[PDB]
Amino acid sequence: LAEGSTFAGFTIVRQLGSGEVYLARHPRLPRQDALKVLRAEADAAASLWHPHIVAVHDRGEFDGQLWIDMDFVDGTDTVSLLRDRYPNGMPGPEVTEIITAVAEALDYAHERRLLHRDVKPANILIANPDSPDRRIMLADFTVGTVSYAAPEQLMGNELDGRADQYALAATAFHLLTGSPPFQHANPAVVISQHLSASPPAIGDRVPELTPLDPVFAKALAKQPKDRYQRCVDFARALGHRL
Amino acid sequence: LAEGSTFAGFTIVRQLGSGEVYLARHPRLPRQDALKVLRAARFNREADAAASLWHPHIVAVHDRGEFDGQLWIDMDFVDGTDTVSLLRDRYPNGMPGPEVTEIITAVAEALDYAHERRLLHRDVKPANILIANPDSPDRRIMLADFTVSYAAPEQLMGNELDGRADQYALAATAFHLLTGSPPFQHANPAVVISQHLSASPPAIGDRVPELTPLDPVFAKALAKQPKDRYQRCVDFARALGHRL
Ligand SMILES: O=C(c1ccc(Nc2nccc(-c3cc4ccccc4s3)n2)cc1)N1CCC(N2CCCC2)CC1
Ligand SMILES: O=C(c1ccc(Nc2nccc(-c3cc4ccccc4s3)n2)cc1)N1CCC(N2CCCC2)CC1
Repeated sequence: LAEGSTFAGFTIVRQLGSGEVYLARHPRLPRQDALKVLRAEADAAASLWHPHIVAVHDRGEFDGQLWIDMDFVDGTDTVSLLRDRYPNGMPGPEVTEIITAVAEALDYAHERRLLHRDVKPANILIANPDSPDRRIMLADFTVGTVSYAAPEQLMGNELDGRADQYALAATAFHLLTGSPPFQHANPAVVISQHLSASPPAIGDRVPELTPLDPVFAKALAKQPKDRYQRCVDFARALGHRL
Repeated sequence: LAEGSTFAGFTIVRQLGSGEVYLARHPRLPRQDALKVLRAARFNREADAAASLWHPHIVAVHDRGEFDGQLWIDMDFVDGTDTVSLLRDRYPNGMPGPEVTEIITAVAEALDYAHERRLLHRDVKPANILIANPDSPDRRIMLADFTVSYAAPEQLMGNELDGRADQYALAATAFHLLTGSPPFQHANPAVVISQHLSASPPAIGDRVPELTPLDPVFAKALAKQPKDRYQRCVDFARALGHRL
């Protein structure tokens, strides 16, 4: 609900997402930033300094609305790259590149006792995808995207890094095929499959990818104890077969 | 200046370097930033190039402003060491070859990236080369701040600059990192300046015999005429690597 508008000195350029997120020209510096705005306290994002995690510049309050100024990743999210190219799935080597980059960001955040809690294709941005300056970034540190949420997180149990691993594996499944491991119009059904349904064989969707079956079986395990120890271990197990 | 003082909401913690640069607690976010402050040209200080640059080896600028007539730049604080402190306290006679190729390659990339976008650093030196978590897997080489020891002759003369000026500085920096001292060392800055302008670039082999093979590399990168240097900073970084 703002275009060509001025907000805390920022000039609104485009809507980027929804907590509504605008592409905005900075009041003092000649560059474009991502401005997240509230209508009616994630300091952790400022705590993180990683080449694959979107940086926060500043936070504030303008006319009762809380705002976060952060880096703008000038490219696409993996959702759009999936729908406009690769509707049936991304090439294996490009997925290992993206998942490794995000695995590192998450492992870094985990070592500092911070969980992302919402890893999904829409939070994986790639600046200049077809350029040498190509850069993979992780952003955004009731029925939301239950498509990638780990069962223990849905149940509201005590979390660790292996919750984000599940989400990353669910994300990777989506990127390689053209759909998440559990697809249904009814969120309640998706939630129930996360909790109770055996994780599906990726080979049953894309025959060429059968070798990865035990990899997704492991990373999408119901019990966190049965997954990989770190996200890069999962990313490496992908690489080994792609 | 005063440690524990408030400047534009930032709490000053210590001076990091010198444009004096302080480690400062951010007014609103719970983290430490590098705050660069000016005393008394304003247009020049508004080289808004640094905000234009977004590279994994270039220190990020968050914001710029004016507090009681003093211009300030809020930028990332690289929690680790500069290469100066690494030389003084760990490797007084020079750093290991492989570690220097790592650092110079990382900085060469940052500079080559900035050059392709028509932007020059203009002050490459050991104190602007930071390494966060040096001894950790999270190790990260950063070039910050986008003394005549490293300045190229054309830059000292105030002539038209190109990327090859920063190359000279990077090569002079690499010489220092490898040997313990810059290519031209003298208490009198005027003498250092004169050697930059007129003196044949020294043989790195004449300081550290093991490094004789790099002689033509530094001869080339420290050339008087920019046209006689490498085309890109990574070409210089690669020529180092080949012989280390
Ligand atoms: O591919 C992208 C895209 C490009 C760059 C960024 N960058 C960028 N940088 C930094 C941070 C963020 C974000 C952070 C954040 C947090 C919560 C929700 C969304 C977001 S987006 N994004 C984000 C997307 N788009 C096409 C589809 C999209 N949609 C929604 C409107 C019409 C269709 C609009 C934009
Ligand atoms: O090893 C360091 C060091 C650590 C972190 C940073 N970080 C950091 N981050 C972000 C930006 C910057 C800089 C910006 C900038 C701009 C101009 C000149 C130098 C710099 S350094 N630095 C810079 C140094 N120090 C050792 C002692 C040194 N003493 C002795 C001699 C003088 C004072 C200063 C501190």
